[PDB]
This record gives sequence, structure tokens and C-alpha cells, in this order.
Amino acid sequence: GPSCVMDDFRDPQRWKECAKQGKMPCYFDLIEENVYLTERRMQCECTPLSKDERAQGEIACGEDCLNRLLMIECSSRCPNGDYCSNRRFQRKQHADVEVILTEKKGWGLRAAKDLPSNTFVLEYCGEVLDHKEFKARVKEYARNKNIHYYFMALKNDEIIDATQKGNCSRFMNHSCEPNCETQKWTVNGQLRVGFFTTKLVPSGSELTFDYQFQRYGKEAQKCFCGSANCRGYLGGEN
Ligand SMILES: CC(=O)N1CCN([C@@H]2CCC[C@@H](NC(=O)c3cc4c(F)ccc(C)c4[nH]3)C2)CC1
Ligand SMILES: C[S@@+](CC[C@H](N)C(=O)[O-])C[C@H]1O[C@@H](n2cnc3c(N)ncnc32)[C@H](O)[C@@H]1O
Ligand SMILES: [Zn+2]
Ligand SMILES: [Zn+2]
Ligand SMILES: [Zn+2]
Repeated sequence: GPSCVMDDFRDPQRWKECAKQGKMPCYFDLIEENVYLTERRMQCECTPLSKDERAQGEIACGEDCLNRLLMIECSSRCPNGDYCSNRRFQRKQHADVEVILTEKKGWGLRAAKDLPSNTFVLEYCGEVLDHKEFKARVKEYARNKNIHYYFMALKNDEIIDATQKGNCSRFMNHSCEPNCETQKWTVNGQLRVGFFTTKLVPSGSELTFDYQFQRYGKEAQKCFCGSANCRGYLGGEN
């Protein structure tokens, strides 16, 4: 299969014509941050790491950071300042991942390196919709006869749509037996969704998560994850 690194998405011209030669997926607007179609705090208690503790390689805002435990990211005002390891989303500290053609699912994501268990992969970025905007879009995509859908539930009246605008996170595929999960994190009072490994993911391996978004309409998409325990279709029951 053809592959490409995440830096290949930064050059729209070379991208567009790579796409014409089918060596890259179709063009979409690349964004670093969620874009609201309609516009709508305090620090952790981690004891600053001494320069020596930092040298030894001790982790700043690690497993015991009060902010991390609550899936809240520290700000510029964290007592560990620049050394805070709990600003992954804001600092784009994404895993090393490539975009690959799969036999039947379209494009996908794979580890370029071994990925430890419980590792941040990518934020799922896109246009944030309310229910009304969501229902407009479902109808628009249905009428265009789109195959690939990019909806991700954020919360009540907030659905992320990475159809037109998003990042490489939009290439991660469903599996019934996944190696990743979603986590909803608080970043500057705003909620965001990121992919995280659930196990050690060998280099070259396809990255996958259990997509549980509630099915609408009559005909559901067939699942080609190939797990022995495949549910056979994409989306949650209803
Ligand atoms: C053709 C047609 O009209 N259909 C009716 C609508 N259904 C689904 C229902 C559930 C919402 C929507 N799926 C996604 O947005 C979606 C899938 C998916 C995935 F499999 C992996 C990862 C991500 C981020 C994913 N998002 C449309 C598809 C069939
Ligand atoms: C968010 S997109 C994932 C990226 C997509 N493969 C692409 O090339 O743009 C989700 C879509 O990918 C396909 N897909 C994802 N997981 C799949 C699976 N397990 N089996 C079959 N198709 C899958 C479906 O068309 C689905 O609507
Ligand atoms: Zn902390
Ligand atoms: Zn911190
Ligand atoms: Zn499956």
C-alpha cells in the first residue's frame, strides 16, 4: 500500500497532485484546533522537579498530577512550567504515525515505531456542530452519497465533524478488537477528544478504536476489522 508521513499534509499543492496520483488521500482543510460553527482553571499540586530530578529523567506532572487524574491539561502557569508533561494536546505531542491505504476500509493509521500502552496518539480535531447543525450535515452527506463519515460525539449538543476540516486523526479506523480508545480531556475550559493506546502497539501495526456512535438510518456500514468477535457493522446499536 502507499503510505505518507504527517508532514506531507502541510504542503497543499504537492498533496493535491499526490492525491490525483492516489499516493495521498483526497484533500481536506488541515486544522490544529476545533472550529465552532457557532461560538458559545486553577493549577495542580505537583512539587516542582529540581534540575537534577529532571536530568535523571523524572516525569513532571506524571501519574499522580491532580490535573492529569481528572483528564484536565495544565496551562502555561503549571508549577512545572515548560517541563509539564500534561500539556500533550496543546503541545501537539502526537505519537509517530503514518497514513496507509487498507485493502477495503480506505485510508488508515499505523505505528511508525512501537507505541507504549496508554500513549497519546492524536487529537480528533474538526468543525464542532450543535444537534441542529449536525442534522443539516447528516442530510447534506446522505444526499452527496458519501461513504466515509467523520462524526465523533464530544458532548450534549457538540458533535465533531472532520469531513471538510480536521487532521490525520480522521484516518483512524474502527475495530471490534481495538488497540486504542478515545478520552475526553479539558483544555482551556473546552472539551476535546484524543486517541490513546490501550496496549503495546508494534511498529507497522494499524491503529484502531471501538467507534460506539449511535447508528441513524436503515443500512449500516459493514465492518472489515477481521476480529473473530466482529459485530459485522460500524456504530452503536440503535
Ligand atoms: C451511508 C449512510 O447514510 N449511513 C447512515 C449513517 N451511518 C453512520 C451512523 C453513525 C454516524 C456516522 N458515522 C460516522 O460518522 C463514523 C464512522 C466511523 C468509524 F467507523 C470510525 C471512526 C470514525 C471517527 C467514524 N465516524 C454515519 C453510516 C451509513
Ligand atoms: C473517520 S473515517 C476513517 C478514515 C477512512 N478510512 C478514510 O479513508 O477516510 C470512517 C470511515 O472509514 C471506513 N471504516 C472505518 N473503520 C472501518 C471498518 N472497521 N471496516 C470498514 N470500513 C471502515 C468507513 O467508510 C467509515 O465511514
Ligand atoms: Zn501537575
Ligand atoms: Zn503540569
Ligand atoms: Zn469488526
